[PDB]
Amino acid sequence: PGSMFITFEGIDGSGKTTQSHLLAEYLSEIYGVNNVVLTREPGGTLLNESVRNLLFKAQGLDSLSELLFFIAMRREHFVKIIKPSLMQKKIVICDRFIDSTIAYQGYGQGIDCSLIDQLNDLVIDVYPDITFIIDVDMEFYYRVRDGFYDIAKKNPHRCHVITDINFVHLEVIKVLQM
Amino acid sequence: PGSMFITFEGIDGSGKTTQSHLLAEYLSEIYGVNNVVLTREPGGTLLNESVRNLLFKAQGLDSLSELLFFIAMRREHFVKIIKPSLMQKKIVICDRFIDSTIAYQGYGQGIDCSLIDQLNDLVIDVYPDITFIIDVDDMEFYYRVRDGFYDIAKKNPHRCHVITDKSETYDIDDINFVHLEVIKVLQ
Amino acid sequence: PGSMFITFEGIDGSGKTTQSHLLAEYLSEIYGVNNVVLTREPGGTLLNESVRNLLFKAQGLDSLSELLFFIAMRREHFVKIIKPSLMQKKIVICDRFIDSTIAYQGYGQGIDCSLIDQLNDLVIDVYPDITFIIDVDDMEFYYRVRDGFYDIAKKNPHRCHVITFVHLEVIKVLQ
Amino acid sequence: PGSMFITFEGIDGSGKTTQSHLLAEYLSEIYGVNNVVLTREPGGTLLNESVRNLLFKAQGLDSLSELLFFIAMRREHFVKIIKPSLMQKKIVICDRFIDSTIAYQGYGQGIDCSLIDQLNDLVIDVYPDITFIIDVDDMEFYYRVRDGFYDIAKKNPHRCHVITTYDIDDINFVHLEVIKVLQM
Repeated sequence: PGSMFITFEGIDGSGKTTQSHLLAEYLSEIYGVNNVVLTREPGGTLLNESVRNLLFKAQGLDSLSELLFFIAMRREHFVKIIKPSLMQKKIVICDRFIDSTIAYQGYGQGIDCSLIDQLNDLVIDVYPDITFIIDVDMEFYYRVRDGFYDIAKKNPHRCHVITDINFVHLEVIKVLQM
Repeated sequence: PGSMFITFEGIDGSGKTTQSHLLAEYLSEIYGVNNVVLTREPGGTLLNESVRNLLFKAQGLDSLSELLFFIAMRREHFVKIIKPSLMQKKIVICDRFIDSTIAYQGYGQGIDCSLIDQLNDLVIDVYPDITFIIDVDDMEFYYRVRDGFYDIAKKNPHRCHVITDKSETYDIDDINFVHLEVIKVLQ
Repeated sequence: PGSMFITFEGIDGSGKTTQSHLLAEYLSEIYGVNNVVLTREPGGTLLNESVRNLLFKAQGLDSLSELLFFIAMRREHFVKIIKPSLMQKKIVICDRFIDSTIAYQGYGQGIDCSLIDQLNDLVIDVYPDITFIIDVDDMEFYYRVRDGFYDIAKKNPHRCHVITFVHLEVIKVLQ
Repeated sequence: PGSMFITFEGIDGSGKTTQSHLLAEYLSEIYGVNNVVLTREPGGTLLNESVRNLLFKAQGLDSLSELLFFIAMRREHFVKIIKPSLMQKKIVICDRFIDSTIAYQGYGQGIDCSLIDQLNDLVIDVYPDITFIIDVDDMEFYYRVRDGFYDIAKKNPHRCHVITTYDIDDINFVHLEVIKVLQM
């Protein structure tokens, strides 16, 4: 149908995942299940999902290690799923992407955002057409949220912040179709 | 006893692993088993070993992805195992490290060596004191890798020592010969 | 969605593992894969899995030592996996937990059950909301453990429910 | 020859390991190698040394998990090595034991020393006859551990001996002091 690359972002528990599924079902009804690819990071391939399970069972990663695993995984997910889907003119919807890395590894853990930008640019050559930031150690979580707000202000050509399951879905479609 | 970070490098089938084990035994006898830490990459921690087994079954992994997995594992390994052992003034021997990555990911796979240097410096803050590159006396890929090890040796003469695997004057089995050369560099 | 801590228990071969997966699938379809943590003991973390493998090849390990290894693993598992998942309002499904230790190490091996209780209360601060014991048909040893699971249920009726298709009962009881 | 349970204690780098080997050699010369059992914690059996290697490669244990691993390993070590040796009237020398756990897990990490005492008494039913604490020269953690060893020495004045000019090595000085204390 023509490539489109949509991402959902925000804090865990914000309803990102639910919204990404609701969009997938909506777009699938219009363009056909085969033309819509619903995926997620960290994950999206068998390898990545398997690495994700290991990381979950390890905990206690150095923060830069964690960043680097997420960048490796993104590279693999981009090359195998995202970019070939786009080359084939499908719609890709990804639950968590480059903005989560900035928010969590950058603002949260304190890793330099210019490094994270460089790493993201090293591994992908297509950025999302549109990103929906769903807005719903407390000091950590305040930083992460500030990161998402800053991302939205830095990238208003791409990011749209939707505030506070059906209402949110309706605004997602509204914004998507302008 | 005194911190000392020693790495073994070279193409696969070169005897790096054997030489690393032999030196570990040699130095353990002198300094005590507690003061010699033998490790390897990719690996070194339970997570890294598990990730290594996954990667070993991965079909057609993008070379840039593979580099980044190795750099992530290196970070883990450095922070958990290598740096704290050297802080405790121990000898660390690592079978494969930063030079394998330049030779394989850079020369082999064509990834920018300057990027790989940057990624390595990003993840470690202590370089090996001594690196033994064990030299064996698609094939184009193999030969690029070999070239990579030689250029690293030429670019790092302080740190690296190329040890050839053939006794030129005495009749000595190759494994013992190389080991004796390794011990010789340490004097 | 809301924290819920569910354990499956029973003798080896009871089908508790199969049931734990099936409940995970059923709940994952309702609340999302990300809000359902499927885990197990002994295990749950890479360290615990490696230690478990060692314990499996250990010949004639002192039973109190073995108890303490399983208690150290449970603590690690609880701190790293179970508690943080529950704090994030997720559902945790654990295949084997505190009751397995009571049945195998207390009733089976003869270690004082009140010691086992004390060690369990030392390492965890959240008990399961519901425990499903799946029931099936040296045997003296095996019968004491089986009986152990009945007796635990009897002492903890507010928490344990014994099941004698099995999956449909689990879902009906959970509702 | 006679049951004797000796331990060596102190912070890492203090020379505990070296002093335990030297004492093992000295006593093996007098009583015979078969009558002196040199061992260590955490470790001392194949299972324990394998667990130790896994702990090294996992890092970032909860402090209570770590304690409990060390206690499980102590139980196994006591049952298989220490108690049978003492029952045979041999001399047992252990590099690190109950006092390390108090200093590190208790004073260092903050776990209640009473809990540690109860866990120790759960797994062993004899204390060392003599314990040599070798006193050597995040830093907060370090200072707490060192303080713990001093407190242990004060609370156990019978069992514990803190060892701190002659024309010899520090290693040999400490070794001779250990021998001298032993002849009392």
